[PDB]
Amino acid sequence: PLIVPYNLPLPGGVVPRMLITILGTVKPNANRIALDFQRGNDVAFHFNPRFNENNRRVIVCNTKLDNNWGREERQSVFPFESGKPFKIQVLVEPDHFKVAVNDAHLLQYNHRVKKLNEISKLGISGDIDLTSASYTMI
Ligand SMILES: CC(=O)N[C@H]1[C@H](Oc2ccc([N+](=O)[O-])cc2)O[C@H](CO)[C@@H](O[C@@H]2O[C@H](CO)[C@H](O)[C@H](OS(=O)(=O)O)[C@H]2O)[C@@H]1O
Repeated sequence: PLIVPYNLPLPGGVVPRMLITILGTVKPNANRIALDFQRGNDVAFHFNPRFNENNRRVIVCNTKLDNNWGREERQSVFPFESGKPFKIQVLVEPDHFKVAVNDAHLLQYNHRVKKLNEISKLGISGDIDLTSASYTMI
């Protein structure tokens, strides 16, 4: 098991055909989960399941440049459940990150940060027990 918040270095940045797999279990009464793909202080891709935003569950995705959040992309399909194990797979494609949860496609996020090889860390945080976090080339 891994300590949260957890930093996964991505040596040499991300590249198309890179697949990141995260296994964990959502804590009971969870509030939030966050994946943060970072380019230095910037957040290239923030993937943020929210379990109670005005009594709705929503996934918020965004980019942070020079400390400023951009336009949010919101997904109301919500595959996470308090107390239950999950698998997140993030596949880097030429034009987007492609996210599947529990083997089902969830969303795509078009690349706003264009220097993919400078996106050199993934931060994993929030109300989870983290079982594994790894990458492979497919
Ligand atoms: C419905 C909605 O849009 N809510 C956003 C709200 O928007 C409005 C705020 C005020 C007014 N007003 O006053 O009328 C109108 C809109 O602004 C918040 C601050 O930007 C957003 O929260 C941030 O969202 C980020 C991702 O985008 C990160 O997740 C971040 O968390 S962090 O720890 O990583 O750094 C988190 O704070 C909210 O999602």
